[PDB]
Amino acid sequence: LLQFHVATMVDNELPGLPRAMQKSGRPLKSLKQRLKGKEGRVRGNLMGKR
DNA sequence: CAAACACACCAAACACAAGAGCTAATTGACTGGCCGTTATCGATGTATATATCTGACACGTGCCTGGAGACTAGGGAGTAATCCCCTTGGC
Repeated sequence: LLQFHVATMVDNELPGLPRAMQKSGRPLKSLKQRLKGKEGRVRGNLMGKR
């Protein structure tokens, strides 16, 4: 369980493994998701800003 | 026979899917155990309201004692005459 929780903390989406879901019923935004691609940190707030 | 590499095939993942710009609306956790506050139910009264019994005062009835009424019996109190004892009066 500890391994699963940490992996979900730094990577929500895994191949085949269950996805961490908030009790409300929505997935948790792991750090990888935070800067995986567009709308992230690099392309979202370093190469393109407001 | 066992080990080296090469090839074809199968099986498993990664990341991307233009630049953005505006507006709207759906989601606003939930049973249970337990502690902590507080509302309620309960006992243990003392204070006040009412009922029963006892005591003092009031009106009324009564038993008892003494007093009062009508009538009676028969004798106590009491006129009318008399005597003469004795008192007042006198020189």
